[PDB]
Amino acid sequence: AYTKISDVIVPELFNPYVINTTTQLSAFFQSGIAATDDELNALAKKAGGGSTLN
Amino acid sequence: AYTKISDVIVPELFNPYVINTTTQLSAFFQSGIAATDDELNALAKKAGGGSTLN
Repeated sequence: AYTKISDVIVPELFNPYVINTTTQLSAFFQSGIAATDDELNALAKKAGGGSTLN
Repeated sequence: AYTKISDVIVPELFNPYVINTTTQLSAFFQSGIAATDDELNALAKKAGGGSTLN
């Protein structure tokens, strides 16, 4: 009697993925530890092959 | 009284002469090598010392 929606095939859909982000915002900065200083930039380049420094 | 490169102490022209003549004269040699690694130079010449690098 009716074309009766119970019959015609019904498609589905999809859409492109999106990137979720798990979040705990991490700062705790600036603080210890911060503040580049010199001899630490002496360890930056060699030396600093283990295990010594002061 | 004299030219006195030691008594008026010219640091040039002396210490290198000492070390070289030391190497030639005393032996051993060889046996034992001459001119080992310079990581030892890092051992005496700073930095990296402390108790003896490998």
